[PDB]
Amino acid sequence: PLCLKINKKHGEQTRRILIENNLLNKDYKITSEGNYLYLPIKDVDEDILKSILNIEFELVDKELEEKKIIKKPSFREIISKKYRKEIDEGLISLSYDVVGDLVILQISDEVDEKIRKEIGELAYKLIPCKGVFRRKSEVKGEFRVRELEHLAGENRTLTIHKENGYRLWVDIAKVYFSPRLGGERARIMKKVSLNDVVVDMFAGVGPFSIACKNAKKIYAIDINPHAIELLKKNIKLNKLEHKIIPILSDVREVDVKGNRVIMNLPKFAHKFIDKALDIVEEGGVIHYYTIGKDFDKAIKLFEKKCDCEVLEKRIVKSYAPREYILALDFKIN
RNA sequence: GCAGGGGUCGCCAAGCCUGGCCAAAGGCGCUGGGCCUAGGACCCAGUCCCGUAGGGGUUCCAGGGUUCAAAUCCCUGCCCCUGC
Ligand SMILES: C[S@@+](CC[C@H](N)C(=O)[O-])C[C@H]1O[C@@H](n2cnc3c(N)ncnc32)[C@H](O)[C@@H]1O
Ligand SMILES: [Mg+2]
Ligand SMILES: [Mg+2]
Ligand SMILES: [Mg+2]
Ligand SMILES: [Mg+2]
Ligand SMILES: [Mg+2]
Repeated sequence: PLCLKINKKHGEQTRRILIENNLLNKDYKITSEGNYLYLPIKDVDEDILKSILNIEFELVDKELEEKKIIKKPSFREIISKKYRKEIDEGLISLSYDVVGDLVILQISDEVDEKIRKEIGELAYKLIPCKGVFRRKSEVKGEFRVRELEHLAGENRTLTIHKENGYRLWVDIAKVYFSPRLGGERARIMKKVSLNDVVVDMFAGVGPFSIACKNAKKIYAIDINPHAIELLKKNIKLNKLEHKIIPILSDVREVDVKGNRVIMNLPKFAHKFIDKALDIVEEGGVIHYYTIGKDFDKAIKLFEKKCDCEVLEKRIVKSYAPREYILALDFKIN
């Protein structure tokens, strides 16, 4: 539409200025005819333009040059405006998880299924994925899985996830995985000492183990057959066939010792402090996870257990208003 | 290497065809602040570097080069996973 014909010699320098005074119309693209450039501009006058532009220019009334070029908004952008109220009532969430090429939203079932489908639709439209789900139930069961409800894109739950350089087969509907724990996996990764024997008591599809590939031997344990199938595919996928030993079993009845022991089962980890201390060697170290309103009982209930030494204590994430997931590493003597 | 793919601001991942509101979307992580509950959460803000800002300085694996203008186009040094 309202263009500003200028010589290309001053294109960039002109665009810059026009952008600072916020005049460059952002709906159309800068076309070009010869030694000139047409720069879509918002309605202003010749003199105020002459003031901010140290050069010659015509306000040619060129043709639209096409039609508006919309800036694809962000899922968050649109969803924020359209539903601030229930986002504020806790029915729709702006945060979401993405595992491989699958996204998992959070929408309360109090919200209508038609809306949930439309929102799952925006997500598919506006977010780089192949499929969209939402959390159907909470994390429950001994396998620690959750119900999902497909909403858009492919109805698939198998995908490959990347974090810290490695890749992982994950079926978000048959096992427990949190893309959110990648940083946690990263710390511990810079601790494995190539001659360490690691015990992953609740290995899942194996992300913690794989993050400990430096060590000598790794023992990935898990009672969930579905988890073990994947764990195995990931060992091969990561060419770690001879460092990680998958073990379909209840950790309780497994005889292994190790200097590095991981207990990622924050809900019922306390029910296993014993079996760990067992597996862990004299000088060994046990990475323990749990929940609580604070670190108290976490350390209090480990004291009356052994010659421990709180190597490092931190907060992973709020579990609910107040309750937190904590990670303590213990030095055994 | 004859259907040929890839390295983007901690980890992921948009953009690249078609150069121009790109310091570069989102998610996660990290920081601060709310939230007695969506329970392995959720809301607000920040997150390349300097500033209170306006703005400035440096980035898209590393050079060179084309362009008024390059993460986007062109020969090219190192590295990596699918391959009538
Ligand atoms: C929290 S998940 C591991 C998640 C993984 N660290 C992640 O976030 O990517 C817990 C795993 O522990 C397993 N598990 C629970 N109890 C177990 C037991 N008694 N013996 C062996 N495995 C068990 C479950 O089957 C489940 O796969
Ligand atoms: Mg509430
Ligand atoms: Mg807080
Ligand atoms: Mg544009
Ligand atoms: Mg640029
Ligand atoms: Mg600042």
